[PDB]
Amino acid sequence: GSSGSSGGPPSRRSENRVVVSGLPPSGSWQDLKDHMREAGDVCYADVYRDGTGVVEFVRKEDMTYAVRKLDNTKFRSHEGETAYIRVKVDGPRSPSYGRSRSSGPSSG
Repeated sequence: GSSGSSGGPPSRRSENRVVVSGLPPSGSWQDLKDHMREAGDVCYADVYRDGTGVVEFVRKEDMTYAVRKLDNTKFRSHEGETAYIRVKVDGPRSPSYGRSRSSGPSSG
């Protein structure tokens, strides 16, 4: 247990939700989801008016794959506008660790 904080978003008990960034001002969920399909099948789609979005792949397989192949690619909206978007597995970013006290024994 590397500590944790809750009390806001419902995100819990899940494990197939990725975050989308770099979305165009005309890009809509309806379209965004059409781009995540490449991975497999979409279960949930939603975009915000901040160039960001979120997709939930019914099969974790499609998720891990999307973040590999469908990550940092040029996404095109139904309007014909293109824009590079980034995809990643929702959750804690960057690895965690610590010690508090310097560790340096004699022998190895």
